[PDB]
Amino acid sequence: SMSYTWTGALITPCAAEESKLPINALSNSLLRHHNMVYATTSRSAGLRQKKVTFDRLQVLDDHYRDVLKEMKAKASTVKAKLLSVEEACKLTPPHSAKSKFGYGAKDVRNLSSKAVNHIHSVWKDLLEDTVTPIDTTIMAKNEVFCVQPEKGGRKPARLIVFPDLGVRVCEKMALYDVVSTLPQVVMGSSYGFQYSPGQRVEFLVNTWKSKKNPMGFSYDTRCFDSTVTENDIRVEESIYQCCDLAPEARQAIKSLTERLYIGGPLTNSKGQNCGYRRCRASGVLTTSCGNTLTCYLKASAACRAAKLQDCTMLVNGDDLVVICESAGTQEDAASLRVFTEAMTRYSAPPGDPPQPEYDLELITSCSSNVSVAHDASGKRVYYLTRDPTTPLARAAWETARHTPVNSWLGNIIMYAPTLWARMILMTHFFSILLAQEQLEKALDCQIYGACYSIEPLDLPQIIERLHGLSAFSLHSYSPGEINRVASCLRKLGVPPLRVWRHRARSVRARLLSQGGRAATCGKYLFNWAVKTKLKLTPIPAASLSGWFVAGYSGGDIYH
Ligand SMILES: O=C(COc1ccc(Cl)cc1)Nc1ccccc1C(=O)O
Repeated sequence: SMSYTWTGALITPCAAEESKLPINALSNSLLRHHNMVYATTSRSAGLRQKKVTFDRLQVLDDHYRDVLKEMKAKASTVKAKLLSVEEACKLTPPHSAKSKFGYGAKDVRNLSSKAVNHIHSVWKDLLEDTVTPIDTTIMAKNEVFCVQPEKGGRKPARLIVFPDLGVRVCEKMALYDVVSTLPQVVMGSSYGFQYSPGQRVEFLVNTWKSKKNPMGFSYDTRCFDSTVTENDIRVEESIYQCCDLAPEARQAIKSLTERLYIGGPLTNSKGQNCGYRRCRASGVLTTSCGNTLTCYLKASAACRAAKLQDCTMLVNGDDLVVICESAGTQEDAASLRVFTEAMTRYSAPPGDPPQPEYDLELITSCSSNVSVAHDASGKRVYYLTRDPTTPLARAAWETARHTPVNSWLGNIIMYAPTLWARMILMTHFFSILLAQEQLEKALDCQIYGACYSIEPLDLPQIIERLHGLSAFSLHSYSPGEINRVASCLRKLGVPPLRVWRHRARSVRARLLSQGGRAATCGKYLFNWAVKTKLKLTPIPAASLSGWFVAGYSGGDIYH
């Protein structure tokens, strides 16, 4: 069936949209070519709708069914519990979209009389009605990027599709536990969200060394969400049902599936009807989990339809990477062809055709790759890096304009070992926070879809905990990585690494002169900037688990 049926009504903004870098005094200190940093808006939604709309075809295999059965067998190992309205209410982000029925996220968090009651009726309703499609709103996301390599190329807005607040709270009550528990049990170590960046690099590096003759590849499917068939959503519903669940939970989950997850009517911000969705919704609590289970089911099947080798996959929603035993150059290449044919047959066709790689550092999944550096003791150390462009792009925007979720902080957390995060992002923002006396101010950032409130002065403890003390000592970065950064610094008009050294010696000096927590930030985060480096002892006050358990992208999770 068609992933989308449109009425011709337009996907419309709810708030004025800014599309250009709101240039600043401070902003210009970070980036110069402010005319290569845009933000997506409603304007380009028509384009997105065209790319994301298409007919789907699926042809299941015995390979597919065998894997489904194993998954199910494994799923029937889990016992999930239903959340109390209190529990589900607390997990709601403070800024969450207000309900069309009078109350808001603030009321939900306070357990307001009217809030809980609407929630209680949406629940009762779900239990009584298992057929009326539930209404959802469709919006065009406002994310910023840097202009496509070639001067021109812009990204057309991504589309978010979500139900009413009251429903969202109901999703938490019935599936939150399933969604942060079942995925790992079913896919074991293949479940990507159970790892912190360091753990991911360790799993990829060892899996690569474990192979006698290693081959690896990342698979990029086109509009995964659109490729998700109604049947895919029901199959995934059956996997949740394999858990030991409460009678009401099975009922709430069965209904959410038939009324919301399988598909439903789309409504723009002006209450106008936009069309109908017969695929995954980017804005529900199961988007991430559904996508990971489904992507994993197809990829695994697709592996059997090829490899006579020892596959190890890492799956993060629609992101996939497999490392197996090479069977030779021309033979491996054949295998990926079959793999792609298999995946396409399951309604998961490729954007770019997958390419056999024989160098782990050349593989990129989750827009990241493994790279090598050295720690204080000279030892070789692997860490996860990224192409700094979007992070730098979004840092500039976040300097010039006030954002609800700020990526610079999350990038620092996810990429504390990189030379760009360490030298530019850290140096830039601690400088700003210093100037404006905002060091104690908790800020909101996101990890694996979930929103968190982090105090920038904890970065040290946080980083040692996730990356280890060595995140403060890496120094012999790859000629490759170094060029990548410098080259991007060129393109964006970001001052050279050499300037960041000086700036950071300054920032490190200010932090120190305030002792306590800022000095700790100065002592550990900028030890790289000083000439005569001083040794760093395991941070005492640094001894987070709920941080890398599961994925909640599009979900409505707060912590
Ligand atoms: O750029 C990426 C690409 O995604 C990953 C990076 C590292 C790991 Cl271990 C997994 C996904 N991630 C982020 C960057 C800043 C903040 C949050 C995130 C996130 O994935 O939650």
